[PDB]
Amino acid sequence: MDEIDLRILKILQYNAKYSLDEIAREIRIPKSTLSYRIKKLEKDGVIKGYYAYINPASLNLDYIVITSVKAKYGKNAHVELGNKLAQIPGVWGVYFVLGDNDFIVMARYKTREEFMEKFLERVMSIPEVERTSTQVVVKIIKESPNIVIF
Amino acid sequence: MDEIDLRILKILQYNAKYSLDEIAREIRIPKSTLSYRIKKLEKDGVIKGYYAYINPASLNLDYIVITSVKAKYGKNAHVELGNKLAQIPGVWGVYFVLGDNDFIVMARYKTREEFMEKFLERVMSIPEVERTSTQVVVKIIKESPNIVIF
Amino acid sequence: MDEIDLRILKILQYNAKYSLDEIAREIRIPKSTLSYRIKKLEKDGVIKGYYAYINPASLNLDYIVITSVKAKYGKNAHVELGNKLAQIPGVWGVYFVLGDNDFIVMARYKTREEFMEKFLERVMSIPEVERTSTQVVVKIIKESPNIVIF
Amino acid sequence: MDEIDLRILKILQYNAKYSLDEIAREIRIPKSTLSYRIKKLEKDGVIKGYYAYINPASLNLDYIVITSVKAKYGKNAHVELGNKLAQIPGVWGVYFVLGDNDFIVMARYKTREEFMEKFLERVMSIPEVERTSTQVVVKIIKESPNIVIF
Amino acid sequence: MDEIDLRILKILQYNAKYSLDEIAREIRIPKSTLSYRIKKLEKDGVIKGYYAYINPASLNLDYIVITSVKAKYGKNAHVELGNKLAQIPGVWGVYFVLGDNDFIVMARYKTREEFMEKFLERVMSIPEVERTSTQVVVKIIKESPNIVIF
Amino acid sequence: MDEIDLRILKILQYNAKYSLDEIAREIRIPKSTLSYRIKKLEKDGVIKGYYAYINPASLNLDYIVITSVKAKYGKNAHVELGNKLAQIPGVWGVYFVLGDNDFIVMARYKTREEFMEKFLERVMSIPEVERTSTQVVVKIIKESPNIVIF
Amino acid sequence: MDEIDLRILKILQYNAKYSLDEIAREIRIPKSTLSYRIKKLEKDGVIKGYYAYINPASLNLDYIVITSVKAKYGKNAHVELGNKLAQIPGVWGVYFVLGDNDFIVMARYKTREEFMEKFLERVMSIPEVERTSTQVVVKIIKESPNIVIF
Amino acid sequence: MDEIDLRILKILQYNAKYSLDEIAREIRIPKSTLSYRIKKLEKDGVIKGYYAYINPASLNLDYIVITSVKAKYGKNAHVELGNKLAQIPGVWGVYFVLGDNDFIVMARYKTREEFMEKFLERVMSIPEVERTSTQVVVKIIKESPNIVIF
Ligand SMILES: [Mg+2]
Ligand SMILES: [Mg+2]
Ligand SMILES: [Mg+2]
Ligand SMILES: [Mg+2]
Repeated sequence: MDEIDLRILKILQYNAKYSLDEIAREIRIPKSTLSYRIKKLEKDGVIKGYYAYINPASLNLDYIVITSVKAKYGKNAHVELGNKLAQIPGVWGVYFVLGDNDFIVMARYKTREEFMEKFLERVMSIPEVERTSTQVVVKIIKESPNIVIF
Repeated sequence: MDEIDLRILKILQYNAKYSLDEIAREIRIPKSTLSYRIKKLEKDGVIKGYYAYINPASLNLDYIVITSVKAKYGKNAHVELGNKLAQIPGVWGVYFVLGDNDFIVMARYKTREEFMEKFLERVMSIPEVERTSTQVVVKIIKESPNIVIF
Repeated sequence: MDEIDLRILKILQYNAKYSLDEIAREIRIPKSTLSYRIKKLEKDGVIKGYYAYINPASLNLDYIVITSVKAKYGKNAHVELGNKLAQIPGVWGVYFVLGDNDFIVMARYKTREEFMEKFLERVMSIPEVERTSTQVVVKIIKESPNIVIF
Repeated sequence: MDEIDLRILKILQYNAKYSLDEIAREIRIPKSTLSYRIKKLEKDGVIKGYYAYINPASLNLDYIVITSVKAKYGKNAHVELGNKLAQIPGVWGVYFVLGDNDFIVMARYKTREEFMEKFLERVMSIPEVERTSTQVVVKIIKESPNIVIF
Repeated sequence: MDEIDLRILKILQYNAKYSLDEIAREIRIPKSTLSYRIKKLEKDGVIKGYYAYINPASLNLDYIVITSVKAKYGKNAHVELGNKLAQIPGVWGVYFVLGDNDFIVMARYKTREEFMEKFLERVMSIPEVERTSTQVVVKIIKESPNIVIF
Repeated sequence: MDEIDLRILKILQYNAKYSLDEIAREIRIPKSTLSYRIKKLEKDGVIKGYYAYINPASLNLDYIVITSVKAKYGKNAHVELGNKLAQIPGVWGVYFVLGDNDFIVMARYKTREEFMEKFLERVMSIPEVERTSTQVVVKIIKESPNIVIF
Repeated sequence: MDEIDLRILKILQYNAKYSLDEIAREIRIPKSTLSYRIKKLEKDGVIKGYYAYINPASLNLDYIVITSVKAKYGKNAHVELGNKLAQIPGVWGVYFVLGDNDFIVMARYKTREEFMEKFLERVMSIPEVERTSTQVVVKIIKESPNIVIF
Repeated sequence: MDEIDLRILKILQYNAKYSLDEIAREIRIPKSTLSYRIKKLEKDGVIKGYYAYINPASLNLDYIVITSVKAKYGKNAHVELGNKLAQIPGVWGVYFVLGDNDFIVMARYKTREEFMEKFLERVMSIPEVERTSTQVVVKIIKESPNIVIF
């Protein structure tokens, strides 16, 4: 990658539905070259894909939660618990962090009941789980994971 | 929205670079109709945009952090602090949650130094801030916020 | 339900021993109609009953406690523990909450000994229980659960 | 009070709409005597009133919260904060407890927004307030404060 | 007991080696009467004994500790653990408290090693023990348990 | 001090109302010598006094509390707060400890009200105080501070 | 040891590569005497050795961590866990402390991965371990354990 | 640096008082070359110095402490507090960490009093300090910061 690729990516991360023309003109380079670089970035895995950004409100996902999960210590209980958490419906993010030395899970649901049935009830039955602490998101001030180039 | 829109969205949330043909054939409907519904979903704000999914590794974003921030109580200190947190470079997510009754901030940086200079040092100077607790993400088991329809 | 029912309920939640006359006159509607609406609200479950409000002081209930209870994780240990907590004498409220992700139990007793014997000693023997934290209420600034319409 | 009064109260705490006849017959005493004792209990403040028990679901009170509030130390800041908490719409219970040495507040709302606007936003502006921690009740296993005689 | 007994006790709690004469004269009552009341207080268990107040410094008890102990929940594990804690050499106080819902243990030793060997090492082996948290007293501002009448 | 003094002290710490005869005979030494050693221990401050051991139950001291107090940092705020805590009626023990790095206060009262009025309300007004956490002692398994020689 | 030895040690703790001449002249004593005292301090174990002070940056040790570890209670689980922690590569310090009543572990690694593989993953498998909390050192303001004489 | 330098450093980190001969023979290289490489490592700052390893016991440093310090947020209060902590006598280590987002301070003293006077009392007066939590090290299982190459 070079400065050029950065400028292309900075644009694609915001709006991928621009035209080579539009982008070529903005970056000041040959359209065929731009098209080449983009194809390259994809082949190399810099660009992994293109997604439709959907507003969760539209889907009535009003019950947003962030849950911390403490794994019971023991052989591979941490690796196992991670993947189990990742496959739960509504869960879009799973991270193992240092400090609390546990898992942080980001999930979304339409309602409390949906949350209870699909997430909570299920997590409280998993073996490797010691404790969980759920924080109800009452306000999303910002959520733009797509912006990786500031 | 109807069941049809859901099927379209379920696909677009995964891969937006499919062709009307490909999607029309998969959903079993007229291409002109599909094209219409998609245009409608956009006009109505269900679909807010299309982004390029970039792998952060490729950008050397290796210092991933999740920080909780306690706001000092007082007139609008909470609303103010939120927006200040959202404008910090590298910060892609800001949430106000219940339980801890504070803010959860998701950010990414290339290094610790970058993290310190851009995020930490800056946050520790903000007035409305009482305390912060940073959790270093040592492993991302999953991060697919784009998947809103399970 | 309509605005009218709300006005009736707002009154009944405060004092149920008023007379149809008194209420009819206050709401400005036919007594037979009022009587009808009240009967309807009961049949529909809006109004579940009428209780005598007894001052706990009069019964010497001076040991008021609020206890948080952490359930040991495992198949249905949460559902089971809930109901066991609800059947303990003196316990009038049981809630499962998010944040602490546990149970909050409201109870009343005449003395510490009564509290120990009936509540504490009993709770500390239950299997599904991991930890409990009891907060001694030293002052009730307000307790009017009956007021549901503000 | 005597054993007799207890039996009367035990009944009235459950259902106050019984008839003297029904109660007299159950307690095995003269109706005029029963009527006397009840009048006495009221005059003495044992029985403070009669309420209609309304199901909160019927009023769409789905956002149930239990909030702990730490008061900033200083002359009468505790007494003041208590009463301010008690006058907030939706708040039906306020207790000062030992252990956490703070306030526990019980409130009900139709939605998160209502909760934010009426409760949270308001509490975060009060001077005497140091910190608050809100626990979202996701399940009421029991709530019968009216039962004071077990 | 009466006001008179209180005055006698208030004195004895401070200095028990006064003479009936000295006390009689101070309380303004017959020496034989005083002697009677004191004998009575003893027979009734108000006064359980007379002790020599020894300065711990003199015995080189420089390692003062206050330890909180969480008992593992289960049948009588709490009652058992209490008595086991009370019989440990150097331990002079054991209390079960509400809030932390555990045991608070007061002990004294000449050195850290003595503390480790006699107290810590021993407590960490007891079955019913879940966790312990030891606070090293670096300063005794006051310790006059003998003063029960202020 | 020598082994002999230890044996004398071990006895006096339990029961100070023994007679030189009784003690002399038990320790196997001349009564005049014993009397000398005891006088010496007093003059040297090993033995600071003799107290009457009074059972707090007899005085209706049923509200036993152990309170942790965090001092606000600043010039001598710690030294000042200590002495203020020590002069509060009912407070018999004050310790500054490491770990929590605060004060532990032992107090006794007849009732909750007495506790509130005399202790709590007063402590919550002191300037140097940041936070307090009160633990209600529901059971004294042991309290024998007088035993310094095990 | 005497004042003289202290002056010698104060110097050697800073720079051990000085010459007897240089030190003799600074301390104002015969070189043969100095040489004698140093040999003595070594034979007596005051001076245990001489080390090369290596800058960790030079070795790319950028992932510095401080981890607290709670041992599960049980026969010798504490002694065992200590030694297991001490033998982990990268771990240079292990302490058992009072307050948290656990272990504090100081370690260094080149990267997060190295940290995970060598330290974290390994610690999370040890039996006697209950919980761990890792604090990522983002800045070493000072690290001079070699200075024992201030 | 190369593999050779590593072998030299691995040795010097353990014992710096070996002779070029001894080291040359062990590493299998010319003494003049070894001498060159060592001089180079010093000039480049890999090797910053040579210290005498002194046993703290010998100096009666029996009061070992590890203190966490929370800085009050505000312009440069963190940078300032760090350096103030580093200049306190007995303090050999100061680290700013993530998780607790504070400072960890390692210090040594002969006694509790020395600890109080030199460290604690002094730290509790510093402005930028919010809270401190001291952990008394009762056992050093290992302390070999000099070993940077495992
Ligand atoms: Mg996207
Ligand atoms: Mg009622
Ligand atoms: Mg005594
Ligand atoms: Mg060294």
